[PDB]
Amino acid sequence: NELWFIDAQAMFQNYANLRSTTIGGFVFGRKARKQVIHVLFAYAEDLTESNRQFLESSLSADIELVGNLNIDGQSQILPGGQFTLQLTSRMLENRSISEFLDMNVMFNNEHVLMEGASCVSRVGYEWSLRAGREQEDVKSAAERLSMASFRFTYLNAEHGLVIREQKPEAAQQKYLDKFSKGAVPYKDVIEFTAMQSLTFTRLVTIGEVVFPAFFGDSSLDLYKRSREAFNRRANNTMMVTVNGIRAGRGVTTTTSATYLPPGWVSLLHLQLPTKWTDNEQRNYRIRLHKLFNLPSSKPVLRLSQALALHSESARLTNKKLIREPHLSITNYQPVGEITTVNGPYNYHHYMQDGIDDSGWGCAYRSFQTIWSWFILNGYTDKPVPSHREIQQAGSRQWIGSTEISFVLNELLKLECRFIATNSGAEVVERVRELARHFETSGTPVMIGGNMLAHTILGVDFNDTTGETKFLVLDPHYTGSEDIKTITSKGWCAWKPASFWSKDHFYNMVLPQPPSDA
Repeated sequence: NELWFIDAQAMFQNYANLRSTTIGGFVFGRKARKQVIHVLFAYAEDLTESNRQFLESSLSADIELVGNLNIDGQSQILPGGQFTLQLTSRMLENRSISEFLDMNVMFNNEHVLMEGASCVSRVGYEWSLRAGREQEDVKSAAERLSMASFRFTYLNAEHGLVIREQKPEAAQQKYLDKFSKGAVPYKDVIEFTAMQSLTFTRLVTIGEVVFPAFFGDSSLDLYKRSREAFNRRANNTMMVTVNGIRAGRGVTTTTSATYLPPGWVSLLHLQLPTKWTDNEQRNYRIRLHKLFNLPSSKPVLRLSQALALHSESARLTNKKLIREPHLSITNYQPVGEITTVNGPYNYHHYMQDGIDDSGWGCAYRSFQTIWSWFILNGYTDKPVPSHREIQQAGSRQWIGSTEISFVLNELLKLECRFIATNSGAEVVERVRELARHFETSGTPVMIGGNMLAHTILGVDFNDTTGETKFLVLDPHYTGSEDIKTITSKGWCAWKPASFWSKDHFYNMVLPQPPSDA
């Protein structure tokens, strides 16, 4: 008699993605608060203890194995956490929260939300592998590395924060509450410097180590997490390295990445084998998609998609740019059915790259936004172009929809779809296929106004009354890089159909993403 909580939709969707002999799986969660965070499905091959350990090392430090699952009573079971989910293929494919509750009395369905800040630090270490004994040393280095980690100290100087081992009595309660209060793991980041007391093949590993700061935990709680966080990254490096050795790809160096896969509410942490062949990497990405029940229709784990939480991390887009402003609209107004842009993007505008496009650049900026979406979504690694670079494809000319579609076609081998309009109030009679866009291609839309250019991020469509609103990101700059000046003013806000000039004709470019990544 104990209450566990789970997000059943999320679970069903994971089964969905794997599906995309029999099937079993592992259940990962926050053991103390009896809350399931990740349900990972696998075919019987992958229900190995080896893969269980790979999974756990890739999840956030507060999360561990809490149970496993049995589908239709006929799947392989690997003991084990402290319960087993009972599942049927009926239940799964129909997605019946209805049926799931009857088969699993101690569980409660719940729409589990993101929570907490991300603490991060760069950490490096060195590993020596005896010739021909690479495999068993890498394993052994790790074990002794995990006994060493209890002695590291993490320090933030701009706030006088120190995480370090401590007797329980020394614990400072609520230690980061100021920072972790209504925080979210994918962008509220407290950076630390990792330190230590000053008292064959050699391999060097350096990279991020990210652990959650939850509102209300004690400096002690923070310390146990940082340590587990660090140990999982080492084990992860160990495992990828061994794998490449056994595959005879040699001893490879790794890159540290952090992701927030679609749907996920806790981060995913991975050491990436980046000295493998491009092809060998793709195969790993595919393998990883299956292991973490990611969806196969699109990229999730490209280097380009990794969050850049640490300031010394290699990014492919400018750190100054804002990521997803439309996700700071707290004052929501749902008039009807909302279809929004699919992945992440950046906000480009006037007065940005040290340039001054006060009149002409409006469409360049929207082009740049559309571009940023393509890197932040794993479709290219090429950086967003400058005006001059777009031009090369005069100087200081305003442009519009037709060249945007063209520059995109030969800087990115990228095909568009077009939507053309006689009147500003004919945008609306086309909102059907514009919603259809966002639910599919899900790319930001450049709307070719008459004298002006805007980006469309989403619609607010009520098929009954017919009332229609539009989510508009306005390329004409007003702020410095202030979020309130963008959300309070109309620079990123929802707009009524009476926003488009009825006297004039409008063009719309609808970027199409490629079909394999």
